Amino acid sequence: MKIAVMTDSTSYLSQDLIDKYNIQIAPLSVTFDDGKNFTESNEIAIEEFYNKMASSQTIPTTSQPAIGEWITKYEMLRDQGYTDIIVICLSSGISGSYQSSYQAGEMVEGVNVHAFDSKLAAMIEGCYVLRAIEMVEEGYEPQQIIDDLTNMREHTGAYLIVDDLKNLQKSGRITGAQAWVMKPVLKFEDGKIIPEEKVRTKKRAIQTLEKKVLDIVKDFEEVTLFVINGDHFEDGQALYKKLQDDCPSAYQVAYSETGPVVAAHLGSGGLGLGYVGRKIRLT
Ligand SMILES: CCCCCCCCCCCCCCCC(=O)O
Repeated sequence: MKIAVMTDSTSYLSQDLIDKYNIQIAPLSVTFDDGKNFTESNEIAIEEFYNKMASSQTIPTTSQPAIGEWITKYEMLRDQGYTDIIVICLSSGISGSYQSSYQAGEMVEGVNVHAFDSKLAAMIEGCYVLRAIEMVEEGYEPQQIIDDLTNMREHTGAYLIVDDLKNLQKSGRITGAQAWVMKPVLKFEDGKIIPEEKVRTKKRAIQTLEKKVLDIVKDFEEVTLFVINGDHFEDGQALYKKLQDDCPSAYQVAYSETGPVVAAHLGSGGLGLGYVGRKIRLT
């Protein structure tokens, strides 16, 4: 038994962790109105995508990884001697990436595929990858890892804000809150993005983000917080630094940024604050 752990590009893991653990990536892509296609990777500068998304009369379109791209990654890992693959996926409620990975796992032969619906995105989805890799080192077997991630999913969530709900409404990735389409505060619930609160100012939106998450994680034996920043770099840093001061060092407070696919649906000002009821190994 040789267990591998892979994921899609929306987990937004750093290249250090991808190089160190040899994490294979089934990438997602973005397509602009001028015909330019771009698959997600750590090579493209994220601020270059934000400049292009701002310089586009049409909101760009994203695409999940094709089922043939999961199969190619499955066959490559199988041909390297791997017998079991743990696949961490973008939330099935916002993308068909998980179902594509799930169906590809049924089609590829000679290897066992264990697809997991993380029900979230960004580095919060990547924390499942890091938890799975940690358990593989510990000698666990795929079903034990899947059961551990399922329990981890019950104490994992995210709140987020956006400048305008036009990017999410165009993509249909926002459920409800049609009267809102002030600053909205959204949240992930069962893998979907739903409204949570409508606040008066962007400043009180970020304050609301911290209050909602801090009120939840105080009942957790372990806490890993993740600031997922957008194009406004000062928003994520101010929240990240304020969390470092307001939270005890027993809390693991980390920082990360969105990629092109997530930014295409959030639009400008896409700031998020995620949490996991575990102490994830980030090294
Ligand atoms: C704090 C962490 C939460 C951050 C939330 C980021 C995800 C919001 C928008 C997701 C929609 C993009 C998925 C579409 C992919 C596809 O085209 O299949």
